[PDB]
Amino acid sequence: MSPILGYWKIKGLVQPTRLLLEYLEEKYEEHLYERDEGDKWRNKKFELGCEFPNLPYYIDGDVKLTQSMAIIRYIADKHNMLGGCPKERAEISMLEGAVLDIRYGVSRIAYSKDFETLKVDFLSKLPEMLKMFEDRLCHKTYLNGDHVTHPDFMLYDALDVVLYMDPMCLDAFPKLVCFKKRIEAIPQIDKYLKSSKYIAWPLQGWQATFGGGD
Amino acid sequence: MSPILGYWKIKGLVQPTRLLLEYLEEKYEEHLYERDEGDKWRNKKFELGCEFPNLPYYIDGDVKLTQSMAIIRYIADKHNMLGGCPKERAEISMLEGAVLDIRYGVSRIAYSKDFETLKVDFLSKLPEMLKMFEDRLCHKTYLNGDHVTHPDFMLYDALDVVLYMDPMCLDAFPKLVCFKKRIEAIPQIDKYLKSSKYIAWPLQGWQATFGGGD
Ligand SMILES: N[C@@H](CCC(=O)N[C@@H](CS)C(=O)NCC(=O)O)C(=O)O
Ligand SMILES: N[C@@H](CCC(=O)N[C@@H](CS)C(=O)NCC(=O)O)C(=O)O
Repeated sequence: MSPILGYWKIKGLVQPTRLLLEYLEEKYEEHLYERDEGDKWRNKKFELGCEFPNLPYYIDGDVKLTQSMAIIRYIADKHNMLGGCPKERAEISMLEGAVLDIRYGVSRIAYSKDFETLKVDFLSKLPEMLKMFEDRLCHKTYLNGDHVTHPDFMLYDALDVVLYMDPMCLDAFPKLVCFKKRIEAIPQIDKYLKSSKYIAWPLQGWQATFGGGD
Repeated sequence: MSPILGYWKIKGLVQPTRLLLEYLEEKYEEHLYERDEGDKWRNKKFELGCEFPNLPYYIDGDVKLTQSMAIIRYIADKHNMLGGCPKERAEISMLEGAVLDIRYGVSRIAYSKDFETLKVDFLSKLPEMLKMFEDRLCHKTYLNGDHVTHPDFMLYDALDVVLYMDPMCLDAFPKLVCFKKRIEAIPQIDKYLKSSKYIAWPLQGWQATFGGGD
């Protein structure tokens, strides 16, 4: 009938996936759990019949998946995006992980009581990671060349998130600033960001010291 | 000539990969950085010509990879282990991530000043995660059935590590205890664990409050 994507009504681990979906113009319904609906989730966690109960979850009627990275890869795999040979598939997983180093580096410290200080540490390292992507892009339109791949959306999500921790972390990385704008210009993405379905905030769980609240 | 696998002379993010290598009986040399050799690494970090300088790194002469998960997947991809169709490839990435929830859950708290207290929290949740694997195994010899897949080694590494945090976390999970023993009985793995190449300790960086030291 139509695949279902379940997660908290926040950006978190699933935002890049939503972006990929719209880009592919894939049909999908959403199970959005509000901050006061942990009971509704705890009442459904073991009912869906998922192998490893967790959020997010993607039910395809053909499958019952639960790891965010397995879900994003599965979707792209359906559209033959992921590789073509070991070497290319590896290149794409390398991009994946390097963005995760940034995205996860934020999730780690966010939520913590010492966030305000840990922030200093993470931000002092951010430039070295950003640089790797800035160079990559110096001779490629997208992360993997002329064509889009799911890591492009992962990187976009990461960029969106760090700009909130520090509005200036991109000054010094013009290629990254263009890339952020180029992704937003994709007809499908432009349409999505201006739509009712776009979850602009929060970045993390509503409880996080960073990216939380409303 | 022969692929090179570079990393700190510890288990860390690369142990499951070493296990996979031996299992496949793949030829490979190692660049092992000792705790007093950060200079040697900082002097090589930008020389290898890797796209995203980091540890671990896998140089195939055919490729220059750096994300631990991209490296383990690449190796198995060379041996046609990873899938056969989207659905199977997804199932295998789901297993990946679920083990990482355990392995990374340890790395997160290890290294911290509050480790001793965070330990209580992580251990109180460990059972729920362990249970998912115990059930999976109730009707399958390995994680993906009758045949081995790289997540099997990831899970073995995870098991090895938690048994140090709490020697009793496996009491109550007999299938998991057998699985741990079954992996150790693979001719290739048995041979490796008894060899000079096996890095038994440390689990994390020598600095970690947990898994560190000598
Ligand atoms: N490694 C998993 C982690 C998932 C996860 O931690 N999800 C959180 C939200 S970001 C959820 O609250 N877990 C629900 C649960 O464990 O019941 C993934 O990549 O999906
Ligand atoms: N997400 C990366 C992280 C790698 C990483 O953090 N490696 C640590 C050791 S566990 C190393 O010290 N990094 C070396 C560096 O950043 O120069 C991966 O999966 O490989």
